Amino acid sequence: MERTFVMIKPDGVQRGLIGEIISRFERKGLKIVAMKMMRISREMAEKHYAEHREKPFFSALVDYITSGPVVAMVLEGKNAVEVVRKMVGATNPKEAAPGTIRGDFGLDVGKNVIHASDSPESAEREISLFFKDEELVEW
Amino acid sequence: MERTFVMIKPDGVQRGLIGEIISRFERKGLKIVAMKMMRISREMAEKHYAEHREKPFFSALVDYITSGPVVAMVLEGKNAVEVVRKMVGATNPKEAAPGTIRGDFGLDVGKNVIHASDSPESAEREISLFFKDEELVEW
Amino acid sequence: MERTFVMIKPDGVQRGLIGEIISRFERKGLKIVAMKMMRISREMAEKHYAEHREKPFFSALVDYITSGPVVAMVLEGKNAVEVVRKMVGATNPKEAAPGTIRGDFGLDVGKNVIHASDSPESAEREISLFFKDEELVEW
Amino acid sequence: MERTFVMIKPDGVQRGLIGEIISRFERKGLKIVAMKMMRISREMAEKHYAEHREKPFFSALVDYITSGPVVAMVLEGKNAVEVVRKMVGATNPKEAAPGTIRGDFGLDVGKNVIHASDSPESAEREISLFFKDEELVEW
Amino acid sequence: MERTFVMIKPDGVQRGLIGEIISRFERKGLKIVAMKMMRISREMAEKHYAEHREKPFFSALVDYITSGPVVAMVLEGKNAVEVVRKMVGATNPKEAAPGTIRGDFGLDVGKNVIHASDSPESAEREISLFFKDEELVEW
Amino acid sequence: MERTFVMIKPDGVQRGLIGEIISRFERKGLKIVAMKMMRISREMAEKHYAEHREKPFFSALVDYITSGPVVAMVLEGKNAVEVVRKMVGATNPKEAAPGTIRGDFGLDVGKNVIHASDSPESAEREISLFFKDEELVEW
Repeated sequence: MERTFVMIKPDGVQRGLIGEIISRFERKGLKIVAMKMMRISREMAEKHYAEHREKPFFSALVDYITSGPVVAMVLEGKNAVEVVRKMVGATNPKEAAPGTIRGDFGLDVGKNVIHASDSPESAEREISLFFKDEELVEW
Repeated sequence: MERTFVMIKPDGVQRGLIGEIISRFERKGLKIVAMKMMRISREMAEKHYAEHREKPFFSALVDYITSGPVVAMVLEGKNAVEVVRKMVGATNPKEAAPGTIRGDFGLDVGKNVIHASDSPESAEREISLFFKDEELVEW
Repeated sequence: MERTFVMIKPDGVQRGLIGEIISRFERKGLKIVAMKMMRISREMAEKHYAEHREKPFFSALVDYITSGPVVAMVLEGKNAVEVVRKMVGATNPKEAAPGTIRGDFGLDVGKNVIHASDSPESAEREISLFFKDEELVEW
Repeated sequence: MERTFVMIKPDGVQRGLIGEIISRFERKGLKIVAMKMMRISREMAEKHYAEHREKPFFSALVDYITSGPVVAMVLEGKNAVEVVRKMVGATNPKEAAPGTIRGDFGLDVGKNVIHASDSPESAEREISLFFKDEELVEW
Repeated sequence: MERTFVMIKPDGVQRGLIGEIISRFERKGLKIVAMKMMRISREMAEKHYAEHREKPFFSALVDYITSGPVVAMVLEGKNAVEVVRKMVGATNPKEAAPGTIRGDFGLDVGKNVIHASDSPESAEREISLFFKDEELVEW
Repeated sequence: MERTFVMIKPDGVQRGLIGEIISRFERKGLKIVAMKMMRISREMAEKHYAEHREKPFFSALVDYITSGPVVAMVLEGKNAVEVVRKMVGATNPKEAAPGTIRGDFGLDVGKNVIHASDSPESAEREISLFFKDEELVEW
């Protein structure tokens, strides 16, 4: 079944939003089939955000993303990738609608609480980057 | 700070209670320093419960906890072991006070949603069982 | 399973507490097997409280419960009668523990939001009073 | 005053969402003037969904709608029909905005948690189908 | 940093929504730097709604706004004025999206729960009208 | 009715708990008759705690309460002083029952989120200290 990748970023964790975010996914009827708290290495950060590497905000981005623990997770359901990205809302929380996670919880565009894969191909890449294969459980 | 061990049991996971349980801890000021979803081997359940081997329905206790994915976690905070034990409440959810996780959520002693270490020495044993040291995160 | 009887009183209805009360039961794993909104006739209130006829302010007790629409329901689950009685709490909401429905919501003994059967024999009597057998649903 | 019909469908009930949905209506300032849990007969199901009878999903639709208890209710307020349909969100939960009931709680298009009348004329028909006249209370 | 003015109107207060509304702001990451419950004089009401004074609903508007206590507050954050007005939703709660405050809590256009400055210039004027300068705290 | 005094402490404010605390009071049927955010002078803290002057770490108690903005309020309702004291719970949040504000939220005795008057004579003293009579509102 369709799967997507989510990460609750260091601001989300630091501000005590792990449970609220997870509850929104659960209530939506999505299955968590992998999850863990981790500390992302600078290498893994640069690899993950490779696309932004020539941007003037790149090191600030990697300092933020590596500045404390995150929660990484894999979520399974009908239309998972698309549905979780509507749930999460526009990248810039100032433009994200109320009812979305970024709309209800974010203010800055950089520290925007959470990440969700933007496409099925990004989900495969993102899952493989953050999880060993055995960290995936089935239920 | 003190650390303690918590496990959200297969029933807690299956009933969609992971976020609600976690928000209770976050709202309490507790810090998640390690967390993952996993599937506990019969072998590992048997070790966790080794003191129950010669008691009634030992193999049922192990069935309950190996029957689906659990969320294992480590929580840090002032008085954690005792605070967490009070928040989870009595083993039997009918006797657990309202306001506890087992009072508010649990069905019966077997389907009681969650476990938490009962002593600091239990916590040390239970954390070593479930987590390599590298899966712990300082924040 | 055990069944018990609950009534959300006119104050509970008027103050917009029906969902919150019901979510507490659902989160507890309780099954609603019958439910309706109704307006209790003085005659029927008098029967429900017949054991209070010779006590002080009998007619005030009946006023409280006939003064608006109530939600009547039947809940099924392990230990229901006792679990439900503990979740509703002490008759007097000032003495009801925080975490109970009456502790968290009730104003005074008359305006105490909710009733629940106090014994399995009370439950049987109170269910027969309020519901024909056809309004019960097996799920 | 304006009235509309709502039904929480068997998935909504089975998943323990009755209280959350009712609370959203209460908080919105709408009055519940009738409500009950019922089991919908196959006859009543076919009558209600008559419009879809030549569609290849028709019997699946009626099997689902009759597969467990629902909650039927009548809701009263300024613009009730239109307001409750915005609250409920697009039929296909994948297209329903976050903050709506279907957006926060549904995934499938068939099992989409809840139903609300789509027009004032549909409300009259739907109310008359599901409720006897005496099941309507005023407050 | 950017600041905006909010008032929870007498309907919001009377209906017990102060905490829910404040929590939405807190969760959003906005700072409350002034707040208080007050009773707005008819003079202050007319001054504040001066723009509507030749409208046939003007005295009804001032009777409502002065009919019980309000909560006035000042909120600070990145894009505060714009962000709080998206949060609050369209003036007419019937057109306000679910997830907004007016969308989740209002029905009438006059009694629409809450007010937020519509522009930075309106915020300065509104702050100065309702707060003495010393009622502003910094943190 | 009885009135009592509550203060949300700097930690409660800083941790974003003002709404959650207030909703607990509103859901209980308590009426806020005065409220403001303020910064307490050392002088005024010293008066509030004057009975603690000759006890250990007096100056630490005053540090905790002058270290940021607090929300001061007055609450009115049947049994308010006692009901509010039970809802806040034991001074020490580790001993406070789950379901109380200090049980559910407090870190330790110093960082215990909130204060409430312990007697009607304390309430009268504490209300006069914190509020001129004009800041009280009849509703």
